[PDB]
Amino acid sequence: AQRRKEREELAQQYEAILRECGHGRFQWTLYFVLGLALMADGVEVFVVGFVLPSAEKDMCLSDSNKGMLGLIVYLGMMVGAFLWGGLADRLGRRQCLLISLSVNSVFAFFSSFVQGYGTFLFCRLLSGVGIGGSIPIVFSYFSEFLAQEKRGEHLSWLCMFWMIGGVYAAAMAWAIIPHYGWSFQQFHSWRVFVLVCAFPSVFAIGALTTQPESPRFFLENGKHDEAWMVLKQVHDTNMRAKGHPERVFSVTHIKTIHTWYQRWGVRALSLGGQVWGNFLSCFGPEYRRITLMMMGVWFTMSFSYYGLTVWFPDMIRHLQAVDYASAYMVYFVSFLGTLAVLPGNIVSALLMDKIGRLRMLAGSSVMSCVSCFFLSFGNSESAMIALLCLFGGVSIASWNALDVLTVELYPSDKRTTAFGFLNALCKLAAVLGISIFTSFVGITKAAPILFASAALALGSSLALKLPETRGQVLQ
Ligand SMILES: CC[C@@H](C(N)=O)N1CCCC1=O
Repeated sequence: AQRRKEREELAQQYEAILRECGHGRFQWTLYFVLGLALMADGVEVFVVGFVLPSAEKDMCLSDSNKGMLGLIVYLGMMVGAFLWGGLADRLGRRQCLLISLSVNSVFAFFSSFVQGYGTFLFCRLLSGVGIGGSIPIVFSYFSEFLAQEKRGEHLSWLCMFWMIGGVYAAAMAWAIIPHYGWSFQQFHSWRVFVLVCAFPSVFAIGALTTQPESPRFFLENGKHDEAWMVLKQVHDTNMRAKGHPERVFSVTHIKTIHTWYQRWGVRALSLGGQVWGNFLSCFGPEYRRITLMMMGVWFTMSFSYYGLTVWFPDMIRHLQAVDYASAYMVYFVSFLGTLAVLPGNIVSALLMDKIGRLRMLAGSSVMSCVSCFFLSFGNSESAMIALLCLFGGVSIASWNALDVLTVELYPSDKRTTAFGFLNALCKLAAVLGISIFTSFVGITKAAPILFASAALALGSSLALKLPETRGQVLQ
C-alpha cells in the first residue's frame, strides 16, 4: 500500500517537474542521439533478414547453414533483449545502452575479419545479443523525459530512425557489394559491407556518451541529487535555447523511492535475483491480464509482420523465375518496402494523441488484415511490390501504437524489463514466422495469407481489450 502511494506521488511530481522544464532543445538532441541506436537496430535487422542468407557473396556454406545463419541471430537478439531490458531496470538506461552498443559494435567489427563460417556465425550471434537491447531501452529512456501532453507523438517520431537504418543497410548493400573491385589481398567486398554497417552503432556510442542518465531511474533508486542535477540540466538547456536563460529552476526537493571474482559472483547473483524478481512481478495480479494480452498482441503482430515481410521478396523472386522459364532485386524491393513505411509513420505520429493508441492499433490491424486478402490477386511482380508497400504503410502504425502502449502500461521500475520480455517474444515470433512462411514459397499463396490474416485478426481482438492510457502521468 505505502510504496504504491509514494510512487504515485512521485509520478505526479515528476509530471509537474517535466512541465517546469518544458519540451525543447534537450529532448530533440536526445531524440537524435537515441535515433542513432534505433538506426543501428534497423541495420542489424536488414542484414540478418536479407543478407545473412549469404545472398550472393559469402557462399562458402550449405543451404541448411544459410538458413541457420539467417535465423539464429534472431535468437541472439531475443537473449539480448531479455538480458539488457532486465539489467536496465537495475543499472540504468544509459549504462546498459552503452554496454549493449559496445558489444554490438565490437563483435560486428570482429565479424568483418573472421576467415570461417563458424566464427562469423558466432560473431553475428554476439552482435545480435548486443543490439537486442536497443528498442526496449531506447523507448523507455526517451519516454522518461516526456510530459503527457504530446508523449505519444514524440515517441512515434522515434520510429523514423529504424526505417532510416533499413534504408541505409539496403543502399549500402546496393553500393558496396556489387563493387567487387573494392577488395585487397582475401578482403572481399562483403567485408567492406559488414564493416560499414557497424558505423551507426559506433556513432551511437559516441553521441550517447554526451547525454545524462535518466533522472526517473535515479529517483526510483534513491539518488535524489543526481536526478535534481539532471533535471536542472534539462531546464537550463531548454530555457537557454528558448532565449530565457535568466529563468531559474524552481524545484527544491523531489520525492525519491528507497578475491575479486568471488565478489563479482556475489554481485552477479544479486543482480540476477533482482531481475528475476522484476520479471515475475510483471505477472503479479495487478499486471497479469495486461501482461498476457500484450504477449498475445506482440506475438501475433510480429509473426504476421516478419513472416509476410520475408515472404514477399521470395514470392517476387519466384514470380520472376517462372516468368523467365516461360541479390539486387531483393535489396531494391526491401528498399521500396522500407520507403513505403514513411507515410504511415508521419500519419500515425501526427494522429497518435488525437485518436488514441487503442483506435490506432485496432484500425491499423484491421487494415493489415484486409490488405492481406488482396494478395490472392497479386498477378504480377508490379502488383506484388505495390501490395508490399501497402502492407508496410498500413501496418507500421500498429507498431508505433504498440510501442507507445507498452511504454505507458508499465511502471518505471519494471518498464525496461517488461519491454525486453515482450521484444524477446517478438523476436521469437519473428523466427517462427520466417521459418513457417519460407516453407510455403512457390507451393501456395493461400497458406501464408490465411496465417497472417488470422494472426492479425486475433491481435486486433486482443488489442481492443487493453486500457486507454491517454491523459495519465507516466506511472
Ligand atoms: C522500432 C521499430 C520496430 C518496433 N516498433 O518495435 N519495428 C517496426 C516494424 C517492425 C519492428 O520491429
